[PDB]
Order: sequence, then structure tokens, then C-alpha cells
Amino acid sequence: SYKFGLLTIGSRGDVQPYIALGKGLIKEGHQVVIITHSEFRDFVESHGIQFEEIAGNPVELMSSSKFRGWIDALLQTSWEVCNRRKFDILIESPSAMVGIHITEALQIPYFRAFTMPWTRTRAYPHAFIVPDQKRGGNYNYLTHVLFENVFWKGISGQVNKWRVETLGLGKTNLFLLQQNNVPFLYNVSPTIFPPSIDFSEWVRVTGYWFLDTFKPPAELQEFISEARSKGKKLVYIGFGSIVVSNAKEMTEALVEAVMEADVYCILNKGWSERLGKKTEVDLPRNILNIGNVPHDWLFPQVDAAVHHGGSGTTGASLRAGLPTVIKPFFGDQFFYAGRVEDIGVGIALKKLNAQTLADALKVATTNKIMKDRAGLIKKKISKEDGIKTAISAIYNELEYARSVTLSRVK
Repeated sequence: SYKFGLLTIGSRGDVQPYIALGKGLIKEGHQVVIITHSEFRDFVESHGIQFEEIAGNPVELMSSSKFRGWIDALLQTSWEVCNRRKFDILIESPSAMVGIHITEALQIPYFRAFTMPWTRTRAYPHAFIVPDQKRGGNYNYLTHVLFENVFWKGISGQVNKWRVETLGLGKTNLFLLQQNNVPFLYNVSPTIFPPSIDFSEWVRVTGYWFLDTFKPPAELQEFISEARSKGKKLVYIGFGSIVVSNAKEMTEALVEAVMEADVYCILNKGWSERLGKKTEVDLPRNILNIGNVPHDWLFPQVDAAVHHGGSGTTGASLRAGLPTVIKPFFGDQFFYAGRVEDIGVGIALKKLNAQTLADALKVATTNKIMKDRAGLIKKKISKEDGIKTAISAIYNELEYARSVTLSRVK
């Protein structure tokens, strides 16, 4: 029965799978602390899991001193947390850079866990260097090599100061970190992210860590049954929180595209010209703009999904067996937009205009082979246990995980 530290930065989507894993870890008789940004305190605590606040929230970047100070905050807060708590095991989204150095100082076993390519492989490029066209396998490998160096070199001077000064460790570099040695749980279906032949033993694709009582609004219920009463196709369009140039026009392109495809649309609109509104133009009858409605509830009820293509939302739509249209913006999204096309369960849009979307909506809602493949994915995903498999691995790898950490010590 171990004291666990689940550390991640970013969005609610990133926090969530650790809540899932954290519950399963608790049901195994362990203790869990999710360590993340203040806004997710209620979220985490409402699932009877412990919270610890940390800085380095990415939304504060989207707003070089600011960055240099942004990193500093995360380094000092996460240390203060992990050092006060003295966790047995730490599991980290590598995005938050701290865990490998903290676990070296605290001399505890350490895992990484993520939702997008972040280990060296010829079979996938790095998530943040996904090319336009599938280039070579050697291209792929190199994009990791590049990213590892670029991502390190950008923070190396500061982390090594924090290591020396605050952690009481030597300086280090990528060679000495030996980051690829660290056991890595990819919380993604191996249907969409099949492990490469050149993955090390300690790198595992666990399956998605899904969460698992929604009381629909009357508006939503009657909007669904209207779409169904008419014999029209029902679609979800939602790109999350993005900043755009002319929100009113994008909304109009949506409305236009929806109309041309004759679908009803459940719209999770969250695009503006600032970072934090919704309405713009008068929404037509056949388009319901609603806030958050859990996707695990909504995706079973609809015919297709149009989203930004983040791993979790991709995972949700694939889990529900939806044909999925993806319009990626930042990061992994481009990875999954390519992956959905490769698998044959959807469309990747580059241009978001009324025409491309209208045509995507028509293909996705009609194409029999796409519905079929979405179904065969839904079947594979349904027989997968991300949480179990992960915990199994956390156990299998635990002794190794220690030796990796202790190789860095001294």
C-alpha cells in the first residue's frame, strides 16, 4: 500500500485520466494525491482524491521573463509539494518537467504517463513535430531526438540551477538523465496507438484511462428527439477552448456547413478572440449550443463527432464508435487527425470552411465503411482495460522503476 503522487499540468482533459487511475489505485488500497493547478481542486476532491496546487499552468503562457518566472513557479511549488508529502511512487505527465529531477532527489521510483508520442520510435514522430505528410521512419525517430534536445536546452540552465540550489543535486543533461529508460505508460488505446516493434519493454500502451449519472437538460432531450423525429442525422461539433481571428465568421461557417449537410448539430462552442462570449449570431433551430455535457453520455447518442482531436476527446469518440472529423489546432491534435485517417474511422480537416466541413459531415454521417471501422474500433476499445493494465504495469515495473531512479542518484 503505497503513497502515490499523480502530477500533471494543463487542462481538465489531462487531469481526468489520473482521477480515473487514482480511483483504481485507491480501490487497490493505495493512497493518491493528484498534484495540479488550483482550478481542478474541486474536480479532484469531488472524486474523493487528494489535491496539491502547483504553478506552470499552460494557459498562463498563451497570455521571456514571464516564461522564465512561469517555469520557476512550477519548479518551486512541485518541489515544495513532493518534498513535504514524501510520496513512495511518483507518476508524471512528462509535459510538467519536474518529476524526473524530483524523483532523483527523493530517491523514489518514478513513472511517466502520457497520451501522445513522447518516446523515441521510428513508427511515430514526436507529437509536437508531426509532419504534414507521413515522412520516413528515420524522420520520426529524429523528431524525438530533436524535441528531447530542444525541450531540454530551453529549460536546462534553469532546471540545473533549481537542481543544484533547491534540490541539492548535481547538474545533469539528457545523456545522464537517460529519460528513455523511465517506464512509460501511454494512456491510449493500442487500436489508435499500436505499440511499435522498437518500443522498450518498459514502454507500455495501456489502453485509455476512462472515468465512469448525468441528468440531461430538457432542452437537450427534446433537441435530440427532434433530430430523431425528423429522421435527420445528429452530430456533435466542439473544438474546446481555442482563440480565433473572427469568431462570428467561424460560427457562420459552422451554421452554413450544418445547413448544407442537413444535420442537427449539438454545438460545444468555446472559441472567441480572447482566452476566456458564446452566442454571436442567432443559432438556428437545428443547432443546439450547450455547454459541457459529458461525452461518455453524448457520443453514444449521436451519429458523428467533429472535434479538435485531442487524445481524450479522440478516445471518447472512438470509444463510442463515432465516425470522427478532426480539425487540429495545437499539439497532439495533429497526431490524432493523422491517426484517425490512417485507421479509416474519420476525416482530418486542414481547411475549416463551410465546404470542407459540409463534405466531412456528409461523408462521416453516411459512409458505411467508416461506420463499420468505427464499430470494429469500438469493439477493440470495449475489451481493453486501461486502468487494470496500467496498475498491472505499475506493479510489474516497480522494482525497475526504482533502479532507473537510483541509476540517476549520487
